[PDB]
Amino acid sequence: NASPLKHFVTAKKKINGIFEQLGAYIQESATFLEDTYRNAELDPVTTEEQVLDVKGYLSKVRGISEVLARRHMKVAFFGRTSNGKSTVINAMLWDKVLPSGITTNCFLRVEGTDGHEAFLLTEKRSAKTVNQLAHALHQDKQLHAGSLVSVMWPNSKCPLLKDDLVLMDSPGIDVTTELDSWIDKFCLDADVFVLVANSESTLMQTEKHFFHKVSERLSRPNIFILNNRWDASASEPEYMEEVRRQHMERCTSFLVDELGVVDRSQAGDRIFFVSAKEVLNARIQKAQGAEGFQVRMFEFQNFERRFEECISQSAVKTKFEQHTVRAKQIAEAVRLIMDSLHMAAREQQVYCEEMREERQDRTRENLEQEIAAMNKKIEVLDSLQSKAKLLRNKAGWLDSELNMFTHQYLQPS
Repeated sequence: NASPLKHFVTAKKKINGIFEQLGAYIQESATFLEDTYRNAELDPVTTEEQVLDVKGYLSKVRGISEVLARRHMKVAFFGRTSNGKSTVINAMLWDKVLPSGITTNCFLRVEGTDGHEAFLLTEKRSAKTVNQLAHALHQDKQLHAGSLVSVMWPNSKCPLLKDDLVLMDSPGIDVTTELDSWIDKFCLDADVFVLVANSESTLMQTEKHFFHKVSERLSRPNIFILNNRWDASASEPEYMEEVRRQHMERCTSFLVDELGVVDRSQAGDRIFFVSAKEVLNARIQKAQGAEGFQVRMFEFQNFERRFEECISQSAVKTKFEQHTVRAKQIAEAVRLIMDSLHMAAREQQVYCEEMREERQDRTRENLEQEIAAMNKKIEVLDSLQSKAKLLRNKAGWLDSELNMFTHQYLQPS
């Protein structure tokens, strides 16, 4: 079975698809309206506000097309540098992607590219090897913790990237580090937050404050707790069993009671005990070619899965909700303009028919000349009712199509 990120990858494809259909619908509607308004052999059935309103809708819809086709999922990692925040990301990308061991104090952003080698962004600085990446960051005195650097990584290497996932590494938390600017400047668009901690120590207060600010400011943030450095339990399995259950009770109370972001039932799908160092080494080994190993190796793969389910579900609902509602209300406006035009063309066709009845009450010279002109005009109006009624009904299709999307991908879960 396939990665849960396909849920996001597909829904973006559909919502991108609907907006292409909607753009073509307005383009055609704008064409039909403006040419109807321009024909000066009919009493006005449309006004120039309607034509311009629709031309505005055409521009707006093309504007939303650009932003939608760029939507992506975002996961941010926080914590102390020593707890392995950086190896965790490396483990999920199956590579040493971020400088680790002994790291720079700024925000890092990992996104994929179709090109087959790597570069930096703050221009297009090269970074072929991880030692190269550490130095480009080392030389540049100008960067700082509030700056944002993007690692643009080949997505043929990592399927996470191909599926429109962005990974963001935050600077290592310390006791007086000012996290206060962090959420508004960088994490407002983030779908899941990962606290990478250490199993046997209690969370820093500064860690806790940052994740409470996220709880207050954001709309149901999805918070995972990663307890790293857990390979110590290879040699003291009996003790670490006692310690796991104690820390599991700590993190749950933090998540369920202190923060309120998950009730007790889901808490186990949000708190994990793993060793990213082990997972990293193993996956390095696998591409090229201790005790309790498989159990810890399986927990990381399970956490990876539980995270990809969460991010894909939540990201779709958050990046597309407003754009679906906008499309539905644009389709409604264009549908009423055609509806107004269909009824005005009808009301004028009635007028012309009486004037044809009246003409046949008058003189005989040029009767059929004169009744041809009126019969020509009546046919245009009748044909206008046709195309307008068609344009009305397909706006309902768009309405039916977008409502299907809300039902499938925007239900409150």
